[PDB]
Amino acid sequence: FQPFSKKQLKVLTWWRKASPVSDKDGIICDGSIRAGKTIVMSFSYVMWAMDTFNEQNFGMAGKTIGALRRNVITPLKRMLKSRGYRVKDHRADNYLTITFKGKTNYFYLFGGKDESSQDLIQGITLAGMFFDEVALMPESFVNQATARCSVDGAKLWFNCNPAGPYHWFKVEYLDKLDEKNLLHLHFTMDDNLSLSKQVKERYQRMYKGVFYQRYILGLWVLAEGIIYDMFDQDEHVVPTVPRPYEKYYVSCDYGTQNPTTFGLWGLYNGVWYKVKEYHYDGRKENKQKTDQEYYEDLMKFIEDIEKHKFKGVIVDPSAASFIALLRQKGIKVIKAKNDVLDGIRNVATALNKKMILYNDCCKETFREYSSYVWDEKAAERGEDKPVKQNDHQLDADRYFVNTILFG
Ligand SMILES: [Cl-]
Ligand SMILES: [Cl-]
Repeated sequence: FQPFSKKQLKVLTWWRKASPVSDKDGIICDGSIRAGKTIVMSFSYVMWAMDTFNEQNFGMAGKTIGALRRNVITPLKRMLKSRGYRVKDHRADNYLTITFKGKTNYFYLFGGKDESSQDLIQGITLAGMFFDEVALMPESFVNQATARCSVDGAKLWFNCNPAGPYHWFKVEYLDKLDEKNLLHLHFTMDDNLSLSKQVKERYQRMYKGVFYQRYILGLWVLAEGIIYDMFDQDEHVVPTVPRPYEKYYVSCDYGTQNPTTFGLWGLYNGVWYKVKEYHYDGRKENKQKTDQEYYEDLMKFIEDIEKHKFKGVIVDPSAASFIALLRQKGIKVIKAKNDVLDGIRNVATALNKKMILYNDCCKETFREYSSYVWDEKAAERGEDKPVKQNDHQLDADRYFVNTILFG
């Protein structure tokens, strides 16, 4: 059947006249991943909007519009259409026209990426606003978007996973629930009735440490100390011996004034192996290399592998000139998105499931693993980010894991 839990049904009904909490100005759902909160939240938003207004404008925001469409709008579309709603997607325009029982409203899509994101939601007048991944958004974009919700009866809807305790959304919204007159429902995987006791426990084994506390337990816990505290040389390091690899990639972090790194990654029996590393530090050497010199080193680095098994070079986005040279030379290139927090989370998960393993010649990588830490002072201000020192192999690994194994 795939039935809804008690907590999911509250998301669907809170706003109705029969509900005790219908006068609340909005809702916040936070907590764990895979909790079946995102799709009910979005469905309930459209349902509430279509039932309460006609010919109004409504907002929907993600970290980017692309992500919003992937995470919410596409599954929301399919689900809306199956229960008698109709949808038109004005692609470039970035809004939807939704129709139900002779009523029509307009749903505008936004991205809340940076301090300029606030400038794109100044004109429009709104009867509601929905934020997916609000803990990934700037406070300024959310202050504006909420200020554009001027129509009488307007409600605010927030969906997120936890960040740190000092994060603005925890401090200004979740700790001020009665002040803002919002409802709050906290989800864990127990609220998702379609997951067995086995599958829930499998998801539990994908996370340890801070990311386990946030994405499984749903706790707003501070990031502190070693980032990859699940990395373990008893489990993640293997001998440097030949294996019959079926597929290869190279991942690259670029530096002229910082080190440049290559990692050769090789697939064997379901696991991607870091076969070796290249580590050129121009500062230590007292000699900087050019794009051409690094191209030459990269050709040496991949000499002894069959060209039909090499699937390309994953490159740090800022190395645009280097990418042009590689394409000019016939080398396939994939630009890494460089989504930092999601990449770090995904590297951690790759280690926990042993999706990756390292040859013991990757000695520079291992030195970075032992030193790569969270920015302590930033975390205590609400900003989760690494201290960007001795992370040149680790950034390349992240590009590889995040581009090929996730995404
Ligand atoms: Cl969800
Ligand atoms: Cl979030």
